[PDB]
Amino acid sequence: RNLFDRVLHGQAPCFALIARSRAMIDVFAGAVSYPSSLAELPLAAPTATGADRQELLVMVPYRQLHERGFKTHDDGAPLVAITCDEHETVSAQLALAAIPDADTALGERHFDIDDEAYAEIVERVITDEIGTGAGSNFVIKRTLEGDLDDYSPAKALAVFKRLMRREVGAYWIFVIHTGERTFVGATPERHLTLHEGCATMNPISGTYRYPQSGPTIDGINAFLGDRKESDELYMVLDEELKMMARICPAGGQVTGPHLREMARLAHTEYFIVGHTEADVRDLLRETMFAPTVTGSPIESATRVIARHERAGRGYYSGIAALIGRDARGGRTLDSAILIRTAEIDRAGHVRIGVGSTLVRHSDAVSEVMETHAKVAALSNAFDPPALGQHPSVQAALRERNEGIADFWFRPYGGRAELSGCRALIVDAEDHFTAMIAQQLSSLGLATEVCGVHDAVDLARYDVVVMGPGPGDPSDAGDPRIARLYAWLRHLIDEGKPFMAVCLSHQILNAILGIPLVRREVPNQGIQVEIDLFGQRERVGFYNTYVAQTVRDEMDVDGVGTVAISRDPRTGEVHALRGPTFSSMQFHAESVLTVDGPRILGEAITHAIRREK
Amino acid sequence: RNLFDRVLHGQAPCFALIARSTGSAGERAMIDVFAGAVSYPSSLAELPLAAPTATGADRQELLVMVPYRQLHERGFKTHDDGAPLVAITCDEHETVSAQLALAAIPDADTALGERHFDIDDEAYAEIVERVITDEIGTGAGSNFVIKRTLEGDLDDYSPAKALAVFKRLMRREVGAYWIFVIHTGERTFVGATPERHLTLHEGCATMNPISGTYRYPQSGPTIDGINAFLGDRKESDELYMVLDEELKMMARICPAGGQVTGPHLREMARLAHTEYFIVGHTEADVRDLLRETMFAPTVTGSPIESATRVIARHERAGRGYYSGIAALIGRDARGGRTLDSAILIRTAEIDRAGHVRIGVGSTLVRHSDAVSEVMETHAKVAALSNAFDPPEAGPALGQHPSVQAALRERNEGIADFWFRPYGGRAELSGCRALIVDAEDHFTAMIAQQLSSLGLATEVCGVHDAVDLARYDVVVMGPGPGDPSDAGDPRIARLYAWLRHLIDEGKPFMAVCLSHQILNAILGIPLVRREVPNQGIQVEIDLFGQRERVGFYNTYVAQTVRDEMDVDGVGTVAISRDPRTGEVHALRGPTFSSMQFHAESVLTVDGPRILGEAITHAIRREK
Ligand SMILES: [Mg+2]
Ligand SMILES: [Mg+2]
Repeated sequence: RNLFDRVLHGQAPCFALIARSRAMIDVFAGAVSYPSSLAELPLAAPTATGADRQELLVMVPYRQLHERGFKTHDDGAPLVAITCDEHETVSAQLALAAIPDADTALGERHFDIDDEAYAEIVERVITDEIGTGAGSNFVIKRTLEGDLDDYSPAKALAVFKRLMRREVGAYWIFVIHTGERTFVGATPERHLTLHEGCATMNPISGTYRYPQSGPTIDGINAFLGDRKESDELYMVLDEELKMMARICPAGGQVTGPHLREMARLAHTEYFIVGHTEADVRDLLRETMFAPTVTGSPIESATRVIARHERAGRGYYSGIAALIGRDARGGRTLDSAILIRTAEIDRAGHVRIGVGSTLVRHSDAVSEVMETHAKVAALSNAFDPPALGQHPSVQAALRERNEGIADFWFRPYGGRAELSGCRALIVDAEDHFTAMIAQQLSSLGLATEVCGVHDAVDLARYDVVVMGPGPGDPSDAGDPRIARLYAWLRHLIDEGKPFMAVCLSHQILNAILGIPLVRREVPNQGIQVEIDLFGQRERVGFYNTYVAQTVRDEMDVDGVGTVAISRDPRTGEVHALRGPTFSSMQFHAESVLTVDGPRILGEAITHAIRREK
Repeated sequence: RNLFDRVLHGQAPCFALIARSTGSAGERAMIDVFAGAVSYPSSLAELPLAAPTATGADRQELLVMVPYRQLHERGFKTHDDGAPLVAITCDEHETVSAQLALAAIPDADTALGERHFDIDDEAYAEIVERVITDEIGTGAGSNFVIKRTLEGDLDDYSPAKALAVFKRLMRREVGAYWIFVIHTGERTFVGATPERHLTLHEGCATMNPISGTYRYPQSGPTIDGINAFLGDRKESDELYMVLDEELKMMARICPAGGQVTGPHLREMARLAHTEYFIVGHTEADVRDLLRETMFAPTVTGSPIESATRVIARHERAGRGYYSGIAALIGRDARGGRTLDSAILIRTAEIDRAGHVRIGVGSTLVRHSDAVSEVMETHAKVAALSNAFDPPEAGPALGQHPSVQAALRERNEGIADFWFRPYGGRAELSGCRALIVDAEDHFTAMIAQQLSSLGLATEVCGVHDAVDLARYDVVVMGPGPGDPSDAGDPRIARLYAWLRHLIDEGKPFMAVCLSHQILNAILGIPLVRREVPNQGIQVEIDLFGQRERVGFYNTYVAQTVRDEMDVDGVGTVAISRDPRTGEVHALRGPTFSSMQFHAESVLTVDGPRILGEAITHAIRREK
């Protein structure tokens, strides 16, 4: 059982998961202590083991600034040091799949200082501090607050998980649990890195708030052309250059700037690199805390912060530092600024600090909106933010079943005059015939299906049904179509009761001397209200060619008088009723036909009229 | 999870991963993982199927891929492209948790090279118009599907790459009936199909006619869009037609016929479909059921036999497995026949070469509009296509040339010094300077720049006690606060320093706060700027020379005078804004001062300007 599994099952009372820079997660565990100063951090003498090794994970709280002679609201937040007794790496994707989900909804979720209040403080800082020469820029914290129910670290694991899957452009994504306090966050900004004497800082400032609909090229350009935003960045550049001038004898060298893209916002940024050989404790002490989260000049910024924030800061604007050794015993520092981070206590009470760099041309409502944008990804990580399930859609779907065939919706189990009658169904290459058989069956007929070329004894049946099919009914050069002409001529001649459907209805019309025409707009898969021998019916059509006539009755040699149901406007024929037969252009069997079985029954009843 | 890891390391040459729909509401997704031997029967009659057996548990026997060509078993015409009936014996079968599996699947470049449709949009539209006019319009039938093929080439193709596409598909696509990758040795299938072909469980047969397509806007689906779609006559007719056609098929395989339920909206990642279900009862042999249901009308047309005729007339190419069936054949715990089958649409066939074929069509009806049907094919292929070539993989907003340019502009016309390599970067050459810090570490930046000019430097605090004989120039630093606030102990102390320097004739350069105090000492008035100059670059006239300099100040000295005589000092020259009287710099007999920060990243040519300040301050020294 690796360390990460032990962390997952609560076997590690003190641990850290840190996703830095397959993406890998660093997994740490060991002993907690709370030393009294940065001087007293438990660091051993130098040793090179032949590989990189982390020694201490340290959380520096805002109050630590006492070590620099600066005033803070002292809230007792300890300097935390966790000895990296164990350290493994696990694949980010694998880890996340192992992490169980959890309800991490924030209860009684609100800011300690609301928008109107925060806006008044912003204005005050601009007028009374920047406007009286206290400095050029300042960051004033406020705190998003909430309560997790049944809090345990597993819930922090769940938030870490969503953060990893949803947030982008972070420098560190992490969850650090010390025993009494849990930190979860996705910070964009390193505090200070140190590798082989090369120190790096990352002054970040300037913020583009993504619209709900997503970032745009126009939005970004307008931001990159905003004087306020540009000045903001140069100011923290300058401030961080002072810091680098202090810890690095030859000073810093700027590179950049870059656009850091995150999930809800984008930032502008520069990098500063320089050389230093100072002790890591000194470097930490002397860089408390980045100007991007305090202000400038720094000592005056702490004064200003104390004047306008009634509460202490906890770890907000503080540092999480990984202190370690390279293969050859050289000092290494990877540290990040504790912003975009939640502090959770044993009770489940969640504090998320957030501020903004206030400048002489800051607009207060924007800075308010900027704080919302900054907490947005973390906040979503706690409380993540259907068309089918919409009542308009549910309604429109239900409408599809109104005014179509009831039969086909009835349970295939439970669904006189004709009961007992034997029918033969002749298939013209369209399995609509199988549907015709089922419906005739439901009327009490016994039924049998065969093909057009098959040789059949026509004494075993009371009524013959001439089925539908593809093609042009005028096409006697199609052997199948010619074959159907033969069948119908034979049925008519013999006086055998029959019902012709669609293609065969058409053929019958030709045989009786009624013209066939092609419809310009075909009637292929359409339900139509028609007068069927004096009764409104709604029926399904699947035809392109149609019989056309001006006559409502026609007298035909070798047959007798045939009644014709037609459209009076167009002359299009829907059905024939002859002395010994009936026919339909439409498909009674179709889902598009209403009361198909009734209609077929009336068709059959009529066809067998001279029998009795 | 050993069958899966073996699949992962090349140790199952023939396998399938199939993510099926079964799973109860509040359960992890699971993936079925199969492996065994490939065979190629000559017919459905001859599928390698054993006599009935029961083990007390469900068991899969065969995974079968039925190609379009197989329609010859029904006497229907087909362009014969040799696509074989493929049967894979389910020798091994395990299930893995989808999330764990997917995490284990390595990513890969699966970009499709030389990506194109074999029949382009204009061409395809002409074929669509033709079918409507010449087929539907001459009584061949009511509706028809005509295939075209999205084509491309995977580089360095191996099945790992197929696993990668399957992975993204699992992550991105929704509303699929099966999401799968099937690898036979010689051919690989990857897809996300929405449509079962036929299921069979305890004699209960089910089909799922789907047709009608709402294409999601690039912006995302809307309620209005859906309603407009659900009210479209073309689309609702389309679905009723395909319903009728599947009812016929069910009437043939089920003695008592089929029973309709629905309709429903199936929501996918890029589109939504309307759908019905039909259920019924049958006891036919699975081979007979597969044979008689070749192939769904939703992907062929109607009437079926005429549809195959129409398809043959308008497609040059054979269909491969497009519109075919992927069938899991098996037994329930007590020996009854089991069938789970899916329609091979929204699927890629990859050959051993890496060449990829994705068949796609649309249901053509009398009121089809040809350009819409073109767009419909794009929407249908869109999820799969994205599984190969994701959108997020494309260039970042940040890499846009307007952004690259605006960032680059931030470095024009500011301090070159701070961008120069740190180690890196006559007349002041020997000179020793003392920098007095007034609570602003701009002093460390002044030190660096002075140093770069050849001065030796030392930084101290305002309250520190020093021997000034050890230095040639003193620099009186900047800091916070109001320069008129002589009741502030720090500010009082700056006044004392400057009085002392002036009185001693000791060369000095005053910066910002100290520049301001020096102005007070010389009798020049101090004011609060209405608009503060805190963090700003400004072009100024500095003793007759245009400079661009960085300001960090709120208060300023003001005067009408360009030069003034001051008692105990001498003649002081003043560089000021001629419009407002704001003082930027002083040049005295023994000193110089600046309101601005020469050392700032906002100042152009800072070191030069410092050098000139220093050069001037020391002008009486020898
Ligand atoms: Mg800002
Ligand atoms: Mg369609």
